[PDB]
Amino acid sequence: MVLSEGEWQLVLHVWAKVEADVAGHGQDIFIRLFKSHPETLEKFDRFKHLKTEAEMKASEDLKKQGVTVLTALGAILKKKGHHEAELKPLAQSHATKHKIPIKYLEFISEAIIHVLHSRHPGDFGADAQGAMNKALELFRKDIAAKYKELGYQG
Ligand code: HEM
Repeated sequence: MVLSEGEWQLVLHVWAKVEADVAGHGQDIFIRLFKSHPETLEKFDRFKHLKTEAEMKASEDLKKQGVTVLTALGAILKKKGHHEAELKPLAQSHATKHKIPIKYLEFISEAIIHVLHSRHPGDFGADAQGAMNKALELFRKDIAAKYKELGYQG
Protein backbone atom coordinates (compact mmCIF):
# COMPACT_ATOMS: atom_id res chain seq x y z
CA MET A 1 0.00 0.00 0.00
CA VAL A 2 1.00 3.63 -0.40
CA LEU A 3 -0.23 6.64 1.54
CA SER A 4 -0.62 10.00 -0.11
CA GLU A 5 1.27 12.98 1.29
CA GLY A 6 -2.09 14.34 2.52
CA GLU A 7 -2.64 11.16 4.55
CA TRP A 8 0.87 11.33 6.04
CA GLN A 9 0.14 14.90 6.96
CA LEU A 10 -2.98 13.92 8.99
CA VAL A 11 -0.96 11.15 10.70
CA LEU A 12 2.01 13.41 11.56
CA HIS A 13 -0.30 16.21 12.68
CA VAL A 14 -1.96 14.12 15.40
CA TRP A 15 1.36 12.50 16.22
CA ALA A 16 2.86 15.90 17.07
CA LYS A 17 0.14 16.20 19.76
CA VAL A 18 1.02 12.72 21.10
CA GLU A 19 4.64 13.84 21.38
CA ALA A 20 3.65 16.60 23.80
CA ASP A 21 3.31 13.78 26.40
CA VAL A 22 4.88 10.53 25.24
CA ALA A 23 4.91 8.83 28.68
CA GLY A 24 1.24 9.63 29.37
CA HIS A 25 0.07 8.36 25.99
CA GLY A 26 2.27 5.27 26.44
CA GLN A 27 0.52 4.47 29.71
CA ASP A 28 -3.00 4.94 28.35
CA ILE A 29 -2.29 2.76 25.34
CA PHE A 30 -0.81 -0.21 27.31
CA ILE A 31 -3.57 -0.09 29.92
CA ARG A 32 -6.20 -0.12 27.16
CA LEU A 33 -4.40 -3.03 25.46
CA PHE A 34 -4.04 -5.13 28.71
CA LYS A 35 -7.59 -4.47 29.81
CA SER A 36 -9.04 -5.18 26.39
CA HIS A 37 -6.92 -8.18 25.49
CA PRO A 38 -5.54 -9.56 28.76
CA GLU A 39 -3.77 -12.40 26.95
CA THR A 40 -1.21 -9.87 25.69
CA LEU A 41 0.00 -9.12 29.24
CA GLU A 42 1.33 -12.67 29.38
CA LYS A 43 4.02 -11.86 26.82
CA PHE A 44 5.69 -9.49 29.19
CA ASP A 45 7.67 -11.35 31.85
CA ARG A 46 8.26 -8.08 33.58
CA PHE A 47 4.56 -7.11 33.88
CA LYS A 48 2.85 -10.43 33.91
CA HIS A 49 2.06 -10.11 37.65
CA LEU A 50 0.13 -6.82 37.47
CA LYS A 51 -3.44 -7.44 38.63
CA THR A 52 -5.28 -4.13 38.33
CA GLU A 53 -5.32 -0.88 36.38
CA ALA A 54 -4.15 0.86 39.55
CA GLU A 55 -1.09 -1.35 39.63
CA MET A 56 -0.47 -0.71 35.91
CA LYS A 57 -0.67 3.06 36.44
CA ALA A 58 1.83 2.87 39.21
CA SER A 59 4.35 0.74 37.39
CA GLU A 60 7.42 2.74 36.40
CA ASP A 61 8.66 -0.10 34.24
CA LEU A 62 5.39 -0.16 32.27
CA LYS A 63 5.65 3.59 31.74
CA LYS A 64 9.26 3.30 30.45
CA GLN A 65 8.18 0.53 28.09
CA GLY A 66 5.34 2.67 26.71
CA VAL A 67 7.89 5.42 25.98
CA THR A 68 10.19 2.91 24.28
CA VAL A 69 7.33 1.66 22.11
CA LEU A 70 6.00 5.07 21.08
CA THR A 71 9.49 6.40 20.35
CA ALA A 72 10.19 3.46 18.01
CA LEU A 73 6.75 3.79 16.32
CA GLY A 74 7.13 7.56 15.95
CA ALA A 75 10.50 7.12 14.23
CA ILE A 76 8.84 4.69 11.78
CA LEU A 77 5.87 6.96 11.02
CA LYS A 78 8.11 9.96 10.40
CA LYS A 79 9.82 7.93 7.59
CA LYS A 80 6.49 8.10 5.64
CA GLY A 81 6.77 4.61 4.26
CA HIS A 82 10.58 4.48 3.83
CA HIS A 83 11.03 2.50 7.01
CA GLU A 84 12.76 -0.67 5.85
CA ALA A 85 15.88 -0.14 8.00
CA GLU A 86 13.87 0.61 11.12
CA LEU A 87 11.64 -2.44 10.68
CA LYS A 88 14.44 -4.99 10.52
CA PRO A 89 15.64 -5.10 14.16
CA LEU A 90 11.99 -4.73 15.28
CA ALA A 91 10.73 -7.67 13.25
CA GLN A 92 13.65 -9.82 14.34
CA SER A 93 13.19 -9.31 18.11
CA HIS A 94 9.37 -9.56 18.03
CA ALA A 95 9.40 -12.67 15.83
CA THR A 96 12.32 -14.61 17.30
CA LYS A 97 12.79 -13.40 20.87
CA HIS A 98 9.40 -12.17 22.08
CA LYS A 99 7.20 -14.24 19.73
CA ILE A 100 4.48 -11.70 19.04
CA PRO A 101 1.77 -12.83 16.62
CA ILE A 102 0.44 -10.35 13.99
CA LYS A 103 -2.91 -10.62 15.79
CA TYR A 104 -1.36 -8.84 18.80
CA LEU A 105 -0.04 -6.00 16.60
CA GLU A 106 -3.63 -5.57 15.44
CA PHE A 107 -4.69 -5.33 19.14
CA ILE A 108 -2.21 -2.60 19.97
CA SER A 109 -3.15 -0.75 16.75
CA GLU A 110 -6.72 -0.77 18.05
CA ALA A 111 -5.58 0.59 21.39
CA ILE A 112 -3.63 3.40 19.68
CA ILE A 113 -6.66 4.44 17.69
CA HIS A 114 -8.90 4.29 20.81
CA VAL A 115 -6.57 6.54 22.84
CA LEU A 116 -6.05 9.19 20.06
CA HIS A 117 -9.78 9.28 19.54
CA SER A 118 -10.33 9.96 23.31
CA ARG A 119 -7.52 12.45 23.82
CA HIS A 120 -7.50 14.28 20.48
CA PRO A 121 -11.09 14.48 19.11
CA GLY A 122 -10.49 17.71 17.21
CA ASP A 123 -7.42 16.39 15.39
CA PHE A 124 -8.80 12.91 14.99
CA GLY A 125 -11.93 13.06 12.90
CA ALA A 126 -12.91 10.40 10.37
CA ASP A 127 -10.34 11.33 7.75
CA ALA A 128 -7.45 11.55 10.25
CA GLN A 129 -8.45 8.18 11.72
CA GLY A 130 -8.66 6.62 8.25
CA ALA A 131 -5.15 7.90 7.58
CA MET A 132 -3.79 6.58 10.90
CA ASN A 133 -5.42 3.19 10.31
CA LYS A 134 -3.82 3.10 6.82
CA ALA A 135 -0.38 3.93 8.29
CA LEU A 136 -0.70 1.13 10.89
CA GLU A 137 -1.99 -1.38 8.37
CA LEU A 138 1.08 -0.55 6.23
CA PHE A 139 3.32 -1.10 9.28
CA ARG A 140 1.64 -4.49 9.99
CA LYS A 141 1.81 -5.64 6.34
CA ASP A 142 5.55 -4.91 6.13
CA ILE A 143 6.23 -6.48 9.54
CA ALA A 144 4.21 -9.59 8.47
CA ALA A 145 6.34 -9.82 5.31
CA LYS A 146 9.48 -9.62 7.40
CA TYR A 147 8.18 -12.29 9.82
CA LYS A 148 7.78 -14.56 6.84
CA GLU A 149 11.36 -13.97 5.68
CA LEU A 150 12.60 -14.60 9.24
CA GLY A 151 10.78 -17.94 9.43
CA TYR A 152 8.01 -17.02 11.82
CA GLN A 153 5.00 -15.53 9.98
CA GLY A 154 3.21 -15.79 13.29
C1 HEM B 1 3.56 -0.48 17.69
C2 HEM B 1 4.09 -1.84 17.92
C3 HEM B 1 5.24 -2.16 18.72
C4 HEM B 1 6.43 -1.52 18.71
C5 HEM B 1 6.88 -0.29 17.83
C6 HEM B 1 7.24 -2.30 19.69
C7 HEM B 1 8.50 -1.90 20.05
C8 HEM B 1 9.32 -2.47 20.98
C9 HEM B 1 10.69 -1.97 21.23
C10 HEM B 1 11.42 -0.78 20.58
C11 HEM B 1 11.14 -2.84 22.19
C12 HEM B 1 12.54 -2.86 22.80
C13 HEM B 1 13.65 -3.52 21.97
C14 HEM B 1 13.25 -4.85 21.40
O1 HEM B 1 13.13 -5.83 22.19
O2 HEM B 1 12.96 -4.91 20.18
C15 HEM B 1 10.08 -3.86 22.48
C16 HEM B 1 10.21 -4.93 23.38
C17 HEM B 1 9.17 -5.83 23.67
N1 HEM B 1 8.02 -5.89 23.01
FE1 HEM B 1 7.26 -4.59 21.64
N2 HEM B 1 6.56 -3.35 20.24
C18 HEM B 1 5.36 -3.31 19.64
C19 HEM B 1 4.33 -4.20 19.92
C20 HEM B 1 4.45 -5.24 20.86
C21 HEM B 1 3.29 -6.07 21.27
C22 HEM B 1 1.93 -5.96 20.61
C23 HEM B 1 3.76 -7.02 22.20
C24 HEM B 1 3.08 -8.07 22.98
C25 HEM B 1 1.71 -8.33 23.16
C26 HEM B 1 5.20 -6.69 22.28
C27 HEM B 1 6.04 -7.34 23.20
C28 HEM B 1 7.32 -6.99 23.54
C29 HEM B 1 8.14 -7.70 24.55
C30 HEM B 1 7.80 -8.98 25.28
C31 HEM B 1 9.24 -6.92 24.65
C32 HEM B 1 10.32 -6.99 25.67
C33 HEM B 1 10.07 -6.09 26.90
C34 HEM B 1 11.12 -6.31 27.99
O3 HEM B 1 12.22 -5.77 27.88
O4 HEM B 1 10.86 -7.06 28.94
N3 HEM B 1 5.62 -5.58 21.49
N4 HEM B 1 8.92 -3.64 21.76
